[PDB]
Amino acid sequence: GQWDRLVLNTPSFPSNYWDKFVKRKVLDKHGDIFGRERIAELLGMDLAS
Amino acid sequence: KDMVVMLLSLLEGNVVNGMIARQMVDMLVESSSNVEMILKFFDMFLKLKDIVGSEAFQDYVTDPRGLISKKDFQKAMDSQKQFTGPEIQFLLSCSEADENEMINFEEFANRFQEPARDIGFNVAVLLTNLSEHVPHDPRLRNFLELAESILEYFRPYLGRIEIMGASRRIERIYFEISETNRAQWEMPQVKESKRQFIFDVVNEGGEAEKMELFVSFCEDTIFEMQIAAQISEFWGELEVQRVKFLNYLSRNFYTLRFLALFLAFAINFILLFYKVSDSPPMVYYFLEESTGYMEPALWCLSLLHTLVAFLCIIGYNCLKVPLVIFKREKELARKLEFDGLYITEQPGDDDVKGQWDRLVLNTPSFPSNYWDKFVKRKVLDKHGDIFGRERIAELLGMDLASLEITAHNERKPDPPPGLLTWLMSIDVKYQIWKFGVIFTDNSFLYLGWYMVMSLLGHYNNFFFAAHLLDIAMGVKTLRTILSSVTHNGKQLVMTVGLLAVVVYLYTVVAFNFFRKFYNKSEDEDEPDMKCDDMMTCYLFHMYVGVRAGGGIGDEIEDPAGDEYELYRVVFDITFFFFVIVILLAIIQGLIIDAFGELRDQQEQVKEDMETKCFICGIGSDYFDTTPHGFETHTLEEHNLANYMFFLMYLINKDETEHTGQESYVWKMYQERCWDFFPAGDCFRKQYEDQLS
Amino acid sequence: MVMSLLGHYNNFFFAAHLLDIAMGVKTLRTILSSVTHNGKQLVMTVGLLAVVVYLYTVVAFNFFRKFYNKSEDEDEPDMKCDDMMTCYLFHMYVGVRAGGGIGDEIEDPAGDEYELYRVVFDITFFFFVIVILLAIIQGLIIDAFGELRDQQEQVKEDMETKCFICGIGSDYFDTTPHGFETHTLEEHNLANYMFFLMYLINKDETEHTGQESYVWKMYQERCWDFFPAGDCFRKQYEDQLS
Ligand SMILES: Nc1ncnc2c1ncn2[C@@H]1O[C@H](COP(=O)(O)OP(=O)(O)OP(=O)(O)O)[C@@H](O)[C@H]1O
Ligand SMILES: Nc1ncnc2c1ncn2[C@@H]1O[C@H](COP(=O)(O)OP(=O)(O)OP(=O)(O)O)[C@@H](O)[C@H]1O
Ligand SMILES: Cn1c(=O)c2c(ncn2C)n(C)c1=O
Ligand SMILES: [Zn+2]
Ligand SMILES: [Zn+2]
Repeated sequence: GQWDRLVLNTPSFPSNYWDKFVKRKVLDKHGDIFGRERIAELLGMDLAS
Repeated sequence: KDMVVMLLSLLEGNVVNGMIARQMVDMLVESSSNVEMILKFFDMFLKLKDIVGSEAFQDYVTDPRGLISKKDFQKAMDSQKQFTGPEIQFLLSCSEADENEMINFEEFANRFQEPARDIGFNVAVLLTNLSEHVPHDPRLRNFLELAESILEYFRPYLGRIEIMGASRRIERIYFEISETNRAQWEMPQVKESKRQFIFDVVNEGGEAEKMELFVSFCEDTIFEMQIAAQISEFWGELEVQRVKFLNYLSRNFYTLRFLALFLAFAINFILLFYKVSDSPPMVYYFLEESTGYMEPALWCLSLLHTLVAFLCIIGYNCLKVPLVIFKREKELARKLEFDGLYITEQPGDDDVKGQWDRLVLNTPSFPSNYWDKFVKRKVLDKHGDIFGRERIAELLGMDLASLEITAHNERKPDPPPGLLTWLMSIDVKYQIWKFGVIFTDNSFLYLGWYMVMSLLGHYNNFFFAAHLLDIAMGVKTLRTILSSVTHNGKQLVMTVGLLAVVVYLYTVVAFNFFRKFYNKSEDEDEPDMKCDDMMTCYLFHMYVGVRAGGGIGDEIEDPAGDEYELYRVVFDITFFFFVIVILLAIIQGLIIDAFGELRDQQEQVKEDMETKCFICGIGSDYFDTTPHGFETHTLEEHNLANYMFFLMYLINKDETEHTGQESYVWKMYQERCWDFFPAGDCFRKQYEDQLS
Repeated sequence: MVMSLLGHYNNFFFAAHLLDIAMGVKTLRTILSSVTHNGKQLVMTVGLLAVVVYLYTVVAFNFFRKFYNKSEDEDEPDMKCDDMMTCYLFHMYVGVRAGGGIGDEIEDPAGDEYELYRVVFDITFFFFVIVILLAIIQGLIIDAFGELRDQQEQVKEDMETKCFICGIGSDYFDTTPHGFETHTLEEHNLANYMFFLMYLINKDETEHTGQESYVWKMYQERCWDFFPAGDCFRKQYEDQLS
C-alpha cells in the first residue's frame, strides 16, 4: 500500500486497466465526505480542466 | 422505549405471517407520517455525528475555540450533499447557539447521543422482527429503507439467536450485544481459546454441555482480563502499587516469557566462549575473548534472567491459575450437586483428584472463584432429606443456625485494619488445597522447573543450557513437530523395549556358541573377551551392534574359514534385518504416521466446520439452496458467538426484566437442561412453506 | 542474467545456470514443491537439531572430555573438546554425520569409571539425533508428497461432483441420462460466462437487451447475484419441464 501511494498522484495511473475514469469516480463518491479539493490533490487531477 | 418493548412483547411467539405482526404492519402504515418523523430524527443525528467527525467539517471550522458560526455550519451542511434544506434549518434551530451565533459542534453532536440509543435499538429490533416474520410485504420495507441508517448503526450490537421455545417451535430472539462484550470477545486470547475449543469438541465430546462450559469459562476469562487491564485504564498505598505491579505482569506475561527466551540465547551465546586449562587465568574454566566484559555481561544476564523467571511465575499465578481453580471448583460443585460424588457415591479410591478435593469441602471459602456462592446451600436442600441435614452440614462445614440467621437481618462489623488480620484470616485448608492444585498443574510445574534451573545456573552457569529447551514450548512449529513424537510416544517406548528383548536373545545365542568371535583386542598378550560375561556381552550388543550400520557382523571378527561360518552368516544377516532394518523402520514409521494423523485431524475438524452448522447439526447442502444461505445461517442465525453474548446478556439483565423467552432460557440454564439449543432444526425449516 | 554476465569473469558461474532445470520442467517443480511445502518445519527441525547437539556439547565439555583426543601420536594431542566452540563444531560436524553417532568418533569408554554414563550418552545421542530427528525431516518430506497428491485429487473430485457455478451436486443432474455433462458444458459452462462478458463489452450499450443490460449494470456496480447459486433451470421449472 505504501509503495502504491506514489502512483496515485500521477496523471497516467490507469495505464493498463480498463477504467480510465477511476479517479473521476473516486471523486464523485468520496468528495462530499472528504472534500473535493483534497481528493483532487490526492489523485493529482485538476477540477477545472 | 417502553411502548416498543410492549409492541415487541405482543409479537412474541408469533409465527411467520401471523395475525399480530400483520396488524402492527397495518399500524405502521396508518402511522406513516409519525414513524417517518421518528426514523428521520434518528437518521439526522446519527449522520450528524459522522459529519462532525468528517475532515471537510474540520477544514470548514475557523475559530480555535472549537466553535463554528451558524452560517459556516450551514454551508458545511450544504457542501456535504447529505441533508436537505429544511432539515439543515432544523439542525440550526436545535443548535445551542450563543448570541454571537457560535455553535459547539461536539456538544451539539453528542447531546442526543446517549438518550436515543436504547430507543433506537428497540426500533431496530421491532423493524427487524416484523421484517423476518412478515417477509413478503410491500409496505414495511419502505420503513426499512428509511431506517437503513439506524439498522446499520445498531447492526453490530443487535444479536439474534434461535431457540426451541416451549411451544415446540423454533423462535428467534433479538437482544443487545454491548460494545465492551463484543470488543472483549474479539480479543486475540479469546479467539485462540475459541479455536482450541472447536478443535477439542469436533475431535470428540458432548456438544451442548461442552459449549456451555466453554461459555462460562470464557466469561471468567473476560473478568480476569478486564481486572488485569483495569490499572492501564503505610500499607494502603503499597497495596495499591502492588496491585498495579501484579496487573502489569499479568497483562504482558507473554512478553516476559519471550524476553526470558531471548536471555537464554544471549547467555548460551556467551557460554560458547569457554576454555578449560590447567593454568589459572584441578583445572579452571574461564572465558576467552578480546573485549574483557564478556564476563560482567554474563553476570548481569544471569541475575536478569533469574528475575524474569520469577516474574513469569508471578504472572502465571495472577493470569492463568484463577481459571484452573475455577475449572476445578466448577466441576466439583456439579459433581457434588447433580451427582452427589461425596454425598451418595464416594471417590473411586484410585482417583487422586476426588480424594484431594475432599479437603476443600469443609472450608468456609469453597466457592471462591466460581459464580455460585450458594452451592453448599443447594446441596443441603437437595440431599439433606436422604442423608441427614446435620451430616451434610458437617461435610460442607456450614452451620445450620447461622444459615437462617443470615436470612434474617444480619449485622457485621468491619474488621480492624491490620496486617495481622490478613495473616490470621487465611483459611489454611483451602489454601493448601489451592496450592496442591497449582503444583499439580503442568504449566506451573514447567515454570517452576524453569526457575529452579535458573537458580542452579548460579551454582554453575552451564545449567542455563537447559533453558534452551524452552524454545520447544515457545514457538508453535516446534510444538507441532514434537507433538508428532509425543503422539505415538507409547508405541515408541514399547518399540525400544522390544529392541532390548530381541538384542538380549541375540546376546543369549552369542554367549553360548559364537564367543570366540568377540575378541576386541589387537595384541595377543591382552585379550579383551567381550562376551565372557553376559552383562558385558549384552552391553556390547546393545551399544555397538545396534549403532553399527551393517549390524553386529561389522564389529565382531570374521567368520571365514570356521566350522560355524554358515551359522555366523545367518546370525549376522538376521540381526541386520530384524534390528537395523525392520525395527528402526518401525520407529520412523510411527513418526511418519504421527505426522499424517495430526494433519488428518486438522483437516478433519476444519472440513466439519465448513460442512455443518455447529449448533443446528444440519449440513451446508440444505442451507445453500438459497444464495450464500449457509454463511448467513452461520453468522446471522446460529452463531456460536451470539449464544455466548446471550448468556452475558441474561446474567447482566435484571430478573424482573427478563422477557418471556429470556426467562425460559434462564430457568433452563440454571437447571442445566440444554433443550433450548436448536438441534436438527432451524427457522428456515420450521417455516419453510410460509417463508418459501 | 547476472550469473550469465559473471560467467565471463569466470566461466564456472555458468554452472549456476543449471539450476534453471528446476524451474524449467514440470516434474522437478512438483518434486521440489514437496520440500518447499514444509520448508518452515524443515528449518525449525534443523534448528532443533542444533539446540540438542549443543546440549550434548555442554555435557561432553563438562564431564567426558578425556574421550575427545583425535590424535594418534602422544607427542601431539588434539583435544577436540578443550573449547566449547571447537567441541560444538566437532559434534555438529562429525557426530551428526556419523552413522552410529558421536560414539563412533570419540575414543572407547571400556574400562573407565564413566563407562556406563558414556554408554547412555552415546546411545541417547544415536536415538535422539540420528534416528528420530532425521526421521522427522524425512517424514516432513513424505507427508508433503501425500498432501500435494491429496490436494490434486481433492480439487479434481470436486470438479466432477459439483457444478462450478450452481454448486449443485452431480447426483441431482444425473437423474436424467448424462444430465450432469449437459448441465456442465451446455447450461452452466464457465467458458460461456466469460464469452458473455466479452460479448457485453463489445456490444453497444444502446443495443443491449433487457437481460444483457441487467447483467451489465450489475457487473459495473460489482454485484454477483445474477450468477445462479443453488438453483438451475431444471430446478426452477422441474414440474413443467418434467
Ligand atoms: N454455528 C456456527 N457458528 C460459527 N461458525 C460456524 C457455525 N457453524 C459453522 N461454522 C463455521 O465456522 C467458520 C468460521 O470459524 P472462525 O472461528 O474461523 O470464524 P472467524 O470469525 O473467521 O474466526 P477467525 O477470525 O479466527 O478466522 C465458518 O466458515 C463456518 O462455516
Ligand atoms: N460450470 C462448469 N463449467 C465447466 N466445467 C465444469 C463446471 N462444473 C463442473 N465442471 C467440470 O469440469 C470438468 C472439465 O474441466 P476441463 O477444464 O478439463 O474441461 P476441458 O475442456 O476438457 O479442459 P481440458 O481440455 O484442459 O481437459 C468436467 O468434467 C466437469 O465435470
Ligand atoms: C453470575 N453468573 C451466573 O449466575 C451464571 C453463569 N452461568 C450461568 N449462571 C446461572 N455465569 C457465568 C455467571 O457469571
Ligand atoms: Zn445453525
Ligand atoms: Zn451449473
